[PDB]
Amino acid sequence: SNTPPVKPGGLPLLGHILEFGKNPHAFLMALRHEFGDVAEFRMFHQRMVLLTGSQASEAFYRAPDEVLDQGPAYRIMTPIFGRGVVFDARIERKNQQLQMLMPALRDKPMRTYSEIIVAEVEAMLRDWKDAGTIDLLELTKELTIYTSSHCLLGAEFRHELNTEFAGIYRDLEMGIQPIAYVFPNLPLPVFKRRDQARVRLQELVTQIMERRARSSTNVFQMLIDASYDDGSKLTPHEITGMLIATIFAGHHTSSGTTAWVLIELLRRPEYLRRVRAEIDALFETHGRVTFESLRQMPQLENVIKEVLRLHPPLILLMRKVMKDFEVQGMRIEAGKFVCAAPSVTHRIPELFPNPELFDPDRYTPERAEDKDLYGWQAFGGGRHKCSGNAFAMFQIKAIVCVLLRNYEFELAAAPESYRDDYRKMVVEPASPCLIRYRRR
Ligand code: HEM
Ligand SMILES: CCCCCCCCCCCCCCCC[N+](C)(C)C
Repeated sequence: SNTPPVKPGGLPLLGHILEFGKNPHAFLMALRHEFGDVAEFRMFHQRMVLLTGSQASEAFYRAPDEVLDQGPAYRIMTPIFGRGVVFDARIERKNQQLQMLMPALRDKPMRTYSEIIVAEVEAMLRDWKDAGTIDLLELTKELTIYTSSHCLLGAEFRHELNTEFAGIYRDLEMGIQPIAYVFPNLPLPVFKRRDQARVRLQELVTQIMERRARSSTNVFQMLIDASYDDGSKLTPHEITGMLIATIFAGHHTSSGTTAWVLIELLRRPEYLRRVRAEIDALFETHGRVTFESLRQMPQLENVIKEVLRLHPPLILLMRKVMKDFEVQGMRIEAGKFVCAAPSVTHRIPELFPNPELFDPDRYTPERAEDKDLYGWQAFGGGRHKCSGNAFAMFQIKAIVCVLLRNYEFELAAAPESYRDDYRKMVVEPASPCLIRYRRR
């Protein structure tokens, strides 16, 4: 039929990758502005169709796995995750493993997660000096990696094996290099150290499984106790892969959004006063942080929601088109890729009036702009929506509570200097991001 519009200029081998790399958010904004809800560009030799707006986002998220494949986008992560683990397995096994992941990340385990998250933040606060200058993102990355490793992997990783796991994690993360998009299977020393790190982490998982069989609430144990539709149990390879995938999934996303919550609150003393009022009221009615965060935090909840609207950490959601797909009268042929851009759809004026303004009261029950499910798309949507939704929200909300209760903060640079680095694989606050603290 009528194919989607194609961005007119490009390089032969690279397509639009240079313009994309300069500012990805700007590139996607510009494609929408010039071509519309369904617009095609090229990265290297591959053709991507950006789907923006509620309609096209519904098309994207609502499409079945037999139509839109999640596999190829994760090809770089396969040496870390493992051969037959999530996204490199066939659709059935992939989805069964992901469903195994789902329960451990919501509902009942959250209350046990809460105590340790609060305890970790308190512990870090105790050994700081009374006042100083820190990097906010550095702090949030350390806090979120510690708390999520403890909650999801187990106490063994935060305590006895902490040093070796820190090493293995930095080696694995250093193994996630973009060059692999261009030249896959290129031999690199960082890749050698990544592979060795994965071997060692699988050894550690095997050991801990054996010891736990001799003798806790965590994703590690939920995967030990989980089974397929067949009575077959998960191998140590599969368990180590799925665990490291969850750890990687939540680290930079949650850290960046916590950082942005703090930055925006310090930028806007109105909302900082509202949120601190909520914190001080909850600390009186419900002594201590506790699970009081989970529930009666509406103001901080909406602050986090608007933070995710204006700074969504995942800016491009890519899937290959397996069967001819049609959006808005336009045919997307198999072999093309489709993409969802939360940063672009969140800034559509029809969906969000005055899009560049930061007002968390967009999400009040009276206005309900997060109602579409295919407009506000920070956690994705559909079958493959975020399974770490509640855990991430709670981690952010709890970390902000303990920090804001125990310390008072001042922005160490210009309020307008704090910006997004869209050139990062998971978008985070900009490199300097410095703050000052003094204890209350
Ligand atoms: C505010 C922080 C977070 C954001 C913005 C976020 C966002 C997203 C998005 C947009 C997707 C869909 C990707 C796609 O469509 O293919 C996704 C998937 C996923 N997220 Fe998150 N996430 C966050 C935190 C977390 C955390 C903390 C965890 C684990 C503790 C987690 C676990 C997952 C998993 C397992 C999936 C896979 C869904 C599937 O493919 O079936 N996420 N996330
Ligand atoms: C269930 C699995 C969901 C997806 C998990 C993996 C998400 C992507 C992890 C990206 C890691 C970002 C940090 C690596 C950045 C690369 N550099 C180290 C070279 C900067």
